[PDB]
Amino acid sequence: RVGNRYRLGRKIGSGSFGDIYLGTDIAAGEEVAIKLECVKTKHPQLHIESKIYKMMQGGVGIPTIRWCGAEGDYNVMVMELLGPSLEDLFNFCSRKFSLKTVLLLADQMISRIEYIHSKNFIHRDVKPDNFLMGLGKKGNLVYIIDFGLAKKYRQHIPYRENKNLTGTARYASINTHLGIEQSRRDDLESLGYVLMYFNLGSLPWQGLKAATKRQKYERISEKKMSTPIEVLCKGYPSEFATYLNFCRSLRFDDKPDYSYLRQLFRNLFHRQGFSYDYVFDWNMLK
Ligand SMILES: Nc1nc2ccc(Cl)cc2c2nc(-c3ccco3)nn12
Repeated sequence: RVGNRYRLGRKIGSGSFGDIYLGTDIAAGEEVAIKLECVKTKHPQLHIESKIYKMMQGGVGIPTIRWCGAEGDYNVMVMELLGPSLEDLFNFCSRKFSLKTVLLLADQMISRIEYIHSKNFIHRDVKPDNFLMGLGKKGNLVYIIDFGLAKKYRQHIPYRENKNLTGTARYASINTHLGIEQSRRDDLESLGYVLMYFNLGSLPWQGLKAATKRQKYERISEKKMSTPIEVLCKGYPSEFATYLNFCRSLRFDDKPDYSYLRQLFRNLFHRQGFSYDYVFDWNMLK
């Protein structure tokens, strides 16, 4: 049905482009994820994205690419199957994660972004939907997915005001709202909003009354730029505000101090007396 040995299953959703299906590797007896893209699409991207995954073969928490080709009306990318997204798991946990789960996630999510940056790419759409847990023996590993909006950042790319937002407004950095070209800092500031999102259940710039699309964006930018970090993070450990302030202070072409940021949450993890056993909130559902 696909690539001689793959059976296409049911659609499970969409990425930044193309649609994702469940499938079966018939020869290996393993479930897989299959991404489809119309061959006649005006802006073909799937083969571009597969090159990025291929170049990240072997990275921790990077999905493995099993096959990439064309079939009928589609370009096809077959991937090892991953588990639920962090948004799915957040909902399954009643939109509340324990501090321990947030810190376990933060440690891995910072490392995933650092790895992407070490390969000269910026992700540009850091959000809960793009982090998936592994399945089975890899169920303790947070994976990052979807490089459809990713961009090579290096010789660093020049300072620019590449207007218009490509990623999601909810987690976009303030500099993105100002129309500045995204760089490494912006992936990390976005992660900072995702972590407070997990702590709060929502962000203060969600659900703002707006009539049209452009107005909706204005309201989000204005609320985000008028909400002090200390107000956003009030009631939660100071490390989250320290993290966001550090990212907001980074210069366009600065290499972030990833280790410092991981050690921030690590020291908190230790002061709480938590055990680093990968027992996340959802693992405790009976
Ligand atoms: N289970 C699953 N494994 C994957 C493995 C590799 C890659 Cl690269 C993507 C996915 C993937 N994407 C989605 C999805 C659901 C709704 C929208 O996208 N699920 N999914």
